[PDB]
Amino acid sequence: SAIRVLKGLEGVRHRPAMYIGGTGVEGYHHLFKEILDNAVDEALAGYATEILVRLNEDGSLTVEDNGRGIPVDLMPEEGKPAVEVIYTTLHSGVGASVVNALSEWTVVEVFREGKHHRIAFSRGEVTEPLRVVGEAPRGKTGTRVTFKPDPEIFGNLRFDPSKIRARLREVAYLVAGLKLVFQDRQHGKEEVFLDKGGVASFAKALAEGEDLLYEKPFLIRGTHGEVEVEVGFLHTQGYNAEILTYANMIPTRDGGTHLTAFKSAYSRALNQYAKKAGLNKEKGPQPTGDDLLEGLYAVVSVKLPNPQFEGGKLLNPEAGTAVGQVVYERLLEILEENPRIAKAVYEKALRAAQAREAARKARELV
Amino acid sequence: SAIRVLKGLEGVRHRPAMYIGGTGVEGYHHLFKEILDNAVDEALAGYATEILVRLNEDGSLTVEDNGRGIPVDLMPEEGKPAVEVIYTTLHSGVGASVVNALSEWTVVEVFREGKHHRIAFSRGEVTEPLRVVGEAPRGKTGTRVTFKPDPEIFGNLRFDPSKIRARLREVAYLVAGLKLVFQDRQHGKEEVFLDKGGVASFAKALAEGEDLLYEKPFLIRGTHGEVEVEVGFLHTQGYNAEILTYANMIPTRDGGTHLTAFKSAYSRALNQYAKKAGLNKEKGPQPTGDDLLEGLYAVVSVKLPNPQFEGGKLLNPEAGTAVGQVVYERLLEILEENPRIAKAVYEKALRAAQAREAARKARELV
Repeated sequence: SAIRVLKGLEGVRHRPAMYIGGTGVEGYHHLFKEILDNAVDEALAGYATEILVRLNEDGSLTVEDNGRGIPVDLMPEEGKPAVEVIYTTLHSGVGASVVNALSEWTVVEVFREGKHHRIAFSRGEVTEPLRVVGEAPRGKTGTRVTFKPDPEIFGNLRFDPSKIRARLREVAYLVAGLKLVFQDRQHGKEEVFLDKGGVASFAKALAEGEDLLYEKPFLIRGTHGEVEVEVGFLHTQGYNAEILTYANMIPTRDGGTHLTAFKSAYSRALNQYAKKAGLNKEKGPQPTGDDLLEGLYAVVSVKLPNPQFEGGKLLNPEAGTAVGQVVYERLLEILEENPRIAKAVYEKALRAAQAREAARKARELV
Repeated sequence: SAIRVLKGLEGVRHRPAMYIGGTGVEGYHHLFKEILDNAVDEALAGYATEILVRLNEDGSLTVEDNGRGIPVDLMPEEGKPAVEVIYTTLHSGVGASVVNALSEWTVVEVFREGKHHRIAFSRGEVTEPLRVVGEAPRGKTGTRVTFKPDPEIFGNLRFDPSKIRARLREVAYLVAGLKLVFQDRQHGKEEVFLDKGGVASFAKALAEGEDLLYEKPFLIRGTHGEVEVEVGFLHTQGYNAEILTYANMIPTRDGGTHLTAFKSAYSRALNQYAKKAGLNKEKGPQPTGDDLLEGLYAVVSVKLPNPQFEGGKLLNPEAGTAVGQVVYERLLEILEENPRIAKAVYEKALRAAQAREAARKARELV
């Protein structure tokens, strides 16, 4: 047929690394991350509140949400249900279709409009067309996708529960209040990932083993233009700063305009508060750049429509504007609402400046 | 404001007869029929299975369905929820907005996405903007509209329960299996209108007081092009034919192309069956036009996108084609499946022709 070419799922099978990076352990897990990303988008939309990830006895993986359920409604242009189109077409749901193409089999179940639908595929093709298999409970809506990556592409590879667990933990911190459940039905473990603290609880976890300046982390949230900003932080009693940055749920190891803006707005807000609170001293050493960040453990998580990167690092000057505005404003309020912490944090910055000035004087003695 | 003019609900109040025909008993009840028509369209779409019509103690009327519930989602163009737009704008839900404009007050409640929403209006204007008033039961979806026609427009008029009951009975026959409940909370009666027999049960009710040729009515259903065809019928032992015709749920008293096609297809199908069954005699009087319709009590109900009328009568040559194709085909099958009835029906037609031929001969004797 000419449709196999137009649907380009055969092209996914010939050139899989173009879609999943490779056919080793990482490419195998990108199939998982893609399915999860579709279930997560449903939580971000405000419909799904909990996600199940189940590693089955046969090595297959089930991803399920309690969202709206993939529309089963017949698309007029294609003359096929929306669920079928999304899983069989690259040129129209790209991610879902790549998983279908590269899996020996895929079963898509949809609980929608009081009905339980089921569609099955193998290597990109329909093996069972959409059909009502029964009634869904009165208030039950959602999607249940089960898939088995193709051994003709990946050989003897299998899912790694520690890699699944790491991603679910990250997602539970990036999407505050979303419950993600992991059931390993190959080894027998069952874990829950739920943190209403979000990026603030993530910042505290990043400080594990450290002496905390204060036990409860702070959370900054807000939107400026097309850029959505989320910041979690606390301080340790240490002198290093540790700032993890994310752009659209993926780690940005080389920072960018969101990191630069966070550091500037943070420093500006602390300086402004100290001035207004009378914490700053007239003479002596004044806390500069790094001084104002000592002991800071923070997580900066942004959402942008068209992000620009090298290779990593973020270039969007819009991201720099949005992080700046949201952080400066809310941090001023935090410091004001928690003057004991605010004073402890500024004192730390003052002591770093004092110790450097003391070290400079000791250098004269040589 | 300039919006009152653009929303044209003030224009409805100045010229109500342009929308509801008049400001007497009939115009007052057209407010009811319009709200019901919107709830009925939801049943036709396949979402609502039961409709409640409740005449309240205060003279207000509640219309409720178990459908999808009017979308509460914010329309981007207007920057207002869809429910608000539909009830406040003529130039974009025409019927709903006319009811709002001509009612002293209107309360629109929507059970959707696990939430119970409420919006209130008075004479076209919002008195209470859309707001979540509580949670809806897990599987509860639908719309509840309560309204009180404006005494500043209608004076001392009130709803007539017999007029409400007549419309609900008609709707229960035109929409086979739809349950419509009428609760008169002014007088104390409670009636149910549900008939899975549809237009066939309607045809039998039309024959009340008559001796039936057969007790169980027949139902013909089908679609040809843009025209949907529904026919219910039975025969009496009488010599008159009674054919009620409808186009898009409203009675067509002067018939049209749907009546013409029904009569032609019916006669053709009966003639064709008699030929094939060997019921027709070679010599003697052959049943003609009216002969083939004697004792026929039928209901012909069609659905068209652009119907053409005089003043009543239907002109659409498409309607004539669709009634013709659906009836001829299914009636041939009915006669074949019920040869005892088929033979009784044709015999009746033969006896009418025989009696006329006997009357012609008696005329020679003078």
